[PDB]
Amino acid sequence: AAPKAPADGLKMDKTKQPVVFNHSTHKAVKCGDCHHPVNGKKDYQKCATAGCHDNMDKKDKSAKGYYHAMHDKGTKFKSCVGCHLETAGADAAKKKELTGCKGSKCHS
Ligand code: HEC
Ligand code: HEC
Ligand code: HEC
Ligand code: HEC
Repeated sequence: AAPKAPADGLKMDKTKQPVVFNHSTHKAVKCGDCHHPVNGKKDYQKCATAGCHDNMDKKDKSAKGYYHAMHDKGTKFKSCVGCHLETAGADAAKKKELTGCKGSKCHS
């Protein structure tokens, strides 16, 4: 069938700063804006699959840079932090919760 959203509490732990991803709080976002087209087909593999966002150099800005794909603005698909910046706006509490580098819902 079509793929279904997994349960909440999925740990992204390619790095030393792992982050929990909950589908239940992202239902306002289409599946394909994250599980984005690759060669025109939505791809539901893990983001850091080899040949995907598998460069663990957090300084890399190419599409393969994992850090880059999770944190930067101006990306072809919204990143976690990019979309959250737009969502938080001028609301300082939401900026901390959604975009803070520490003491946020991504990074404790
Ligand atoms: C403020 C601008 C932030 C700073 C600085 C960093 N983060 Fe994040 N972050 C997010 C994800 C999805 C990951 C990957 C989790 C995993 O698979 O382990 C990370 C990872 C990091 C790391 C580790 C990089 C390395 O390779 O060691 C650093 C240094 C880091 N981040 C700093 C997600 C999020 C997120 C959710 C929306 C927010 C608000 C932030 N990150 C914020 C920052
Ligand atoms: C971005 C905000 C997303 C939206 C919208 C949806 N998903 Fe998602 N999903 C996302 C992440 C960051 C993760 C973890 C990937 C990681 O690399 O571990 C996932 C994972 C899943 C999975 C499991 C994939 C795997 O481990 O094999 C699937 C099947 C899944 N997601 C499905 C899916 C559906 C069908 C969506 C729409 C209803 C959907 N996702 C939305 C990020 C995001
Ligand atoms: C491999 C099959 C992939 C998987 C699984 C995911 N991504 Fe991806 N991503 C991939 C390619 C080949 C590219 C470039 C496509 C092209 O048109 O240039 C991207 C692009 C991104 C971007 C934009 C990066 C930029 O503009 O520099 C982001 C933000 C991104 N991808 C995020 C993302 C996430 C969150 C994923 C897991 C849910 C994910 N991608 C999977 C290849 C692959
Ligand atoms: C927009 C296109 C989004 C993308 C890409 C990602 N997120 Fe998100 N997120 C978004 C919304 C609209 C909301 C709700 C905001 C509110 O005020 O609560 C969120 C929420 C979060 C949260 C907090 C809720 C929770 O699940 O505990 C976290 C921790 C979260 N989002 C993480 C996250 C990650 C790790 C992403 C990239 C893989 C990601 N978000 C993408 C919208 C959007």
